Amino acid sequence: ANPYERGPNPTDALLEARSGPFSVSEERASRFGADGFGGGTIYYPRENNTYGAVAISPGYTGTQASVAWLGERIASHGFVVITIDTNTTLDQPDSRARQLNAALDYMINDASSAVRSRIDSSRLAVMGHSMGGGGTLRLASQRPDLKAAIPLTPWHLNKNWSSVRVPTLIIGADLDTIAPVLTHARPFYNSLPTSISKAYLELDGATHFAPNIPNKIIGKYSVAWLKRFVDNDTRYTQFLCPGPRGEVEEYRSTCPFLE
Repeated sequence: ANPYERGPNPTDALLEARSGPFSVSEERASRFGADGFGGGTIYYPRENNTYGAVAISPGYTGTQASVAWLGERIASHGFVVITIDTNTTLDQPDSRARQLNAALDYMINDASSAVRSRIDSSRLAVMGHSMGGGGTLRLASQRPDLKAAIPLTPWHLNKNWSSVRVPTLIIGADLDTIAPVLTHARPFYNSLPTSISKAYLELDGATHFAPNIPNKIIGKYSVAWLKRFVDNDTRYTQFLCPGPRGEVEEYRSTCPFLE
C-alpha cells in the first residue's frame, strides 16, 4: 500500500471545491524567527498525521496575501504549507529560491511542535508566482531531493532548466503580458528534461494575475500534482493524464509518469 495516501479517492468535485477534506489551522512565521526569508503563514491540517510540506513564494512587489488562497486550499487537501513574504518585495528570482529553501528549513526545524510533528521532512515541494515561480525553478535545479515544483506564470531570465530533475508542473497564462508564455513558461517547460515527470498547463483567457485569484483549475492541478509527486499518490494520475487537453488553452506532459 502507499503509506502517504491521505483523504478519500479523488473526484473532480473534491479537487474543484473551495476546501479539501482537512480543516486547517495557521501558525505565524514572524519576521523575528524567520532566518533567510521575510516570514509567512503556515497552514497545517488539524488532523494528527504526517504530510508533505510545501513553500510558496509570491512575485515582484508581492506579499503572501497574493498566494494565500492557494496555500490554504492546498493545506486543506493534506499538506503543511508556508506562504512566505520575501526579505524585500523587490527580491530577484534566485534570491526567492534561497528564501523558499529557508522557508522549508523553517517549517522542518523552527516552527512549533504542532507544525513540525505534522511534516514528513523527506517529502517537500516548492511553488511560486512569477519571480517566485522563477525561484521555484532555480531551487528545483539545485535540490533534486524535492518531490515537486509548481511554477505559476513563472518569470526568469534564465531560460534553460535542463538540470531540473524534480517533477515540475508549469502553469502559464495565455494572455500573460508580464511573463509572456512564449518567452518564459513555454521555453522553461521545453528545456526541462524529456525524461522527468513534467507538465505544462496554459490557462485560457488568463492574465499574469490568474494565480492571485482563487481559480478552480490552478487549485485542482496544483493539488493533483502535489498528491501525485509529494504523496506518490497514483489515485491522482488520472486527473493529470492525459490531462485537460474551454478554460485550458493547452496541456502537455510526459504522461503517463513512471511509478
